[PDB]
Amino acid sequence: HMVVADTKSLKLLALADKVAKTDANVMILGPSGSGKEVMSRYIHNASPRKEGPFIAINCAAIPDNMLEATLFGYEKGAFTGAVQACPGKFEQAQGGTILLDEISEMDLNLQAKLLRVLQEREVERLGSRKSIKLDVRVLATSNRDLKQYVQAGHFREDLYARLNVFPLTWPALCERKDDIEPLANHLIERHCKKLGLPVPSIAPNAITKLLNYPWPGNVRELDNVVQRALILSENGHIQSEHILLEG
Ligand SMILES: Nc1ncnc2c1ncn2[C@@H]1O[C@H](COP(=O)(O)OP(=O)(O)O)[C@@H](O)[C@H]1O
Repeated sequence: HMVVADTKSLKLLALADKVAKTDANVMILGPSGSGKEVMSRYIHNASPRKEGPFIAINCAAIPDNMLEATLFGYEKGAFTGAVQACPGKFEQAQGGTILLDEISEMDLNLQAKLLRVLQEREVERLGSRKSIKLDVRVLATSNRDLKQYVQAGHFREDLYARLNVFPLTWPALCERKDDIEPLANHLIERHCKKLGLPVPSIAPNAITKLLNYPWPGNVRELDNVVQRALILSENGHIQSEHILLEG
């Protein structure tokens, strides 16, 4: 469930609904921590493939260089370490939506493999010559200007141009300050609901303290400050004294 309130955020959801209805590749830009994922799910849930699978994979957090292996899947013996066969994330997302989180972290070669998938609408596991028909809607995210990243020669221009049909730039928290208060209360609410506690209120002085912080870590920091405040207030009424930022 996504909560927006700023007129700037409302304009983005207005666009999001328009692409959700289609099968177009959506590219969600913006800084780290602005929740450019909870929007992809929104796009999924607003898409005709809502009832379908929703497969997410973070290309910047897959250890032991298993990004390629987990995306396409592999047969037994495709590489040293492949003791078993394994379906790829594209196969798991059949009839639904796949999210390529932080897509700017794919090596140039993996981007070439991804391109063929997008073009031919088919995938083949590592060590398999047999192609698998794919009916999958593609979403992707990046916290870096892909255009200049293409210009830097670290990203394929053709891949960028296939993913930049309908870009959406989810802005920093300080450029959408009207999102801050509803967002804070939502985070308070999800933690009290996670521990069966009644949700407490937040003081006026606390809100102002929250509004006048630039939030360099954006919503992922807001979540921290709130968790911190809930610890300090012992799940009670949050005052301007339980809110510790970085100043
Ligand atoms: N508009 C929003 N509504 C509700 N939750 C949000 C919103 N924006 C960010 N969040 C929260 O911020 C957290 C981080 O979002 P995430 O999509 O992981 O950011 P990023 O992908 O940019 O690192 C999530 O827990 C998410 O619930």
